[PDB]
Amino acid sequence: LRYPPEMPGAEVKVYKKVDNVDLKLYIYKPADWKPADRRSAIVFFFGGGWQSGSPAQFRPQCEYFAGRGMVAMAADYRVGSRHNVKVADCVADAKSAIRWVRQHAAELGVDPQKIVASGGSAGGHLAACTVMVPDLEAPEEDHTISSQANAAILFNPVLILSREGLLRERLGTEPKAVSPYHHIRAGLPPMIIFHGTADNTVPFETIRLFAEAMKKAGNRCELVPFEGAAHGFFNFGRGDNLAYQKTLELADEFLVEIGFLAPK
Repeated sequence: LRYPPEMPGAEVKVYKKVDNVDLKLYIYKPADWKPADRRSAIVFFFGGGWQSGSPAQFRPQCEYFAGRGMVAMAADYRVGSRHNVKVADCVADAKSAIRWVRQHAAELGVDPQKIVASGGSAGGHLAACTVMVPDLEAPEEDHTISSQANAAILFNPVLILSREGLLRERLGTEPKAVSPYHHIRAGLPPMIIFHGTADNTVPFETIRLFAEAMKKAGNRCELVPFEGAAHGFFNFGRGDNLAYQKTLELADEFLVEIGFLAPK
C-alpha cells in the first residue's frame, strides 16, 4: 500500500477542509448510475493505528460493491504520522464523511437512510464510532444533518479503548469517549463484524464481549469468527484471497438481508 493512494476510475471529492488539508473521498459509481437514483452507499475507512494507512486498502472492496449497485467510497482522514491529530480528530473526520455523503445524497444518487460505514482495525473503530459514539463532531458543521451511519461492516475493529468497568496521550479525550464498547445501547443500527480468533493485536475476546452485550441490548450484531486467523486476514492479497472472498460474500449477504442490496 502507498500513501498518497492511486484510485484509478474513482471520482474525487473534497469532503472536509481542516487546517489547510483537503480530505478526499474516492467514489466508485455503479453502472447505469443516475443522480436521481436512491442507492445504498458504503464508506470505507482504512486501518493503520490512527497513525498511517491508505485509502487504497479498500479499493478492491469498493470496486466489488460498486459492481453490485452501491455507491462505494474510500475516505481519507487525518492520521498521526502526517497531521498533528489524536484519535478524537480521526473520529470527527469519519463523522464528517458520513455527514457529507448524507448531505450530498441527492447529487450522489444515494438513499440518505442506506449509508453503510465500514473499515479495518482503526478504520473499523472509526466506522463503529459513526454508528454509536456520540459527539466528537466537527464544530462548524451542520449538526442537524446526522453523521450516524445506517449500518456497519467491521473488519477486525478496535472496539474497546478503556479498561473502565472490566497512546492514551494521543486519544485526545478521556478514553471512554472514544470507546464504542462504552456506548452500547438499544436502538443501534445493524452491523456485521469479521475477526480472526488468533488476532494478537486486537484480542478476539474484546469483540466477542462487545457483540454479546450488543445482542443483549436488542441490536443485530453478527460476529463471524475466522478460525486461527491473524490480524489483517481479510485484506486483498492475503492468504490466497480466500478470506477476502469470504468476507465479501458474507458482507453482501448481510446487506441483502437488511434490505440495502438486491440479491444476485
